[PDB]
Amino acid sequence: QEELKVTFIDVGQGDAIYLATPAGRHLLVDGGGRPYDQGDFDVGERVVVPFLHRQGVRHLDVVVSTHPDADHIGGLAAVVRGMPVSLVVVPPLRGAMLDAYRPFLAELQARGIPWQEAGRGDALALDPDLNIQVLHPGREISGSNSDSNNNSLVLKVIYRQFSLLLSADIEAEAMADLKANGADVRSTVFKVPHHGSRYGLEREFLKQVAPQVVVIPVGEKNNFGHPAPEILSYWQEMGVPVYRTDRQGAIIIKSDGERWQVNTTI
Repeated sequence: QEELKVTFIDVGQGDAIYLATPAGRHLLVDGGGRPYDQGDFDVGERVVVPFLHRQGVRHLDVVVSTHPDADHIGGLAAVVRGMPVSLVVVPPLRGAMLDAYRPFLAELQARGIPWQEAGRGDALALDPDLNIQVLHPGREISGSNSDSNNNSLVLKVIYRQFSLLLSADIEAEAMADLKANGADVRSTVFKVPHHGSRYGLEREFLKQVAPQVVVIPVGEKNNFGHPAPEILSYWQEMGVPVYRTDRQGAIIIKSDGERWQVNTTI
């Protein structure tokens, strides 16, 4: 019954979220995403794996690759090459999406690392005190299975009264679907999708999340103007503090399931 500790690693314009669970399990959600820095600097080798060593991690129980487009795998390649990984979770892979993932999945097979496709209604049993629910995407052969950002994996991490919604890169169309299907998205902490892009502004969905604080992993002087002013304005309208990795470095959230705290690096 150690506290849950979640670190949003400062990986620039990218997401990498390390969760140390109460029982002592190690979970990594993403590893920096698509290299907009042309990949010459591998954020996985240079930032993520060294971070995990500095936190004392020697193996990861679960690695989650949230995005169905394989050129978003990014630093996760370096993670599975740089330390033992017991399980990789990916979204439902279909069509050309599976195609592009095939080299990564072949490396997993060569390493003996099982992978699991996860979709709406699944859960990642890892720690008996943590409920890790997969809310999105569904598995239906539906319209635009190929709609990449909107079919990224959404996870809700629950420890008693504390919850964290890891929204990956979803946009307003996915948010409307989640709202329409009654997804239980109300959360203590909301990870804003796709670095605060304005295309994640779905007010009915965000009203239901009703977060106490939000976290934006986002890079300084990224090419997209992230986080969008419309997104920052929205959280101001709601009175919700915004934590950002570009301005504040790594963001650390700790909780015993009743009390929780957010701290920053810079």
